[PDB]
Amino acid sequence: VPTGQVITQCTTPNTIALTFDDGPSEYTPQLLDLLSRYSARATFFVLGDAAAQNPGLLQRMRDEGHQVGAHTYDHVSLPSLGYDGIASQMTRLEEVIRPALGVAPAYMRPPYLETNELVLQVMRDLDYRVISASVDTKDYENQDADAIINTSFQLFLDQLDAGGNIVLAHDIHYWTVASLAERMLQEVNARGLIATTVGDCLGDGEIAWYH
Ligand SMILES: [Cl-]
Ligand SMILES: [Co+2]
Ligand code: NA
Ligand code: NA
Repeated sequence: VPTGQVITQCTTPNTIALTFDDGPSEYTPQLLDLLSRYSARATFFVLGDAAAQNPGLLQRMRDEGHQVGAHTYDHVSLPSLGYDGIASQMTRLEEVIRPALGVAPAYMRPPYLETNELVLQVMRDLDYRVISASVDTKDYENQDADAIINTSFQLFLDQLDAGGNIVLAHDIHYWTVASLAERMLQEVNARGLIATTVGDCLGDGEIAWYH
């Protein structure tokens, strides 16, 4: 799996990577229970303060077969920073994850999906795989019981049908965990799909998901 190169598509047949940004949050526990119910493994791209404050959730993620990835400490668009600012965004997050897991993610997702050549260079240098998305649910814009189905689920089905398989949602949001995640899992199960972690969907052994 190359480092410092935008990845948007799984490479394993019949897999889909449900991925959740900006946590962990107060809704993460209900989301993990829901995932285990469907034997589904997901990927959580986590933030600095949320990770510092929630080392138990990180551990529940790993213990339960999920992948913890990096989402920067402060959620700042990385093309806005110079070499040292990008680097510090990643290393400050590593230093708050390592005490919880004993290791740090070697996969990350750029905030707002924004990259440029400089951020990919830093990610190559820090040994990160850079995960974007091919199914964007826009769940953060659709936080209402009708919107989250009308648009976010609809977007999910339309992009899934078009062959998209790295699904972006945010487990910080109530309606994502209360309504969208259940609808996406029912769809996974109905179709014949394997919901697994981003690393596994890319043919990477679990050992390579951390460094
Ligand atoms: Cl629908
Ligand atoms: Co984010
Ligand atoms: Na790709
Ligand atoms: Na635990």
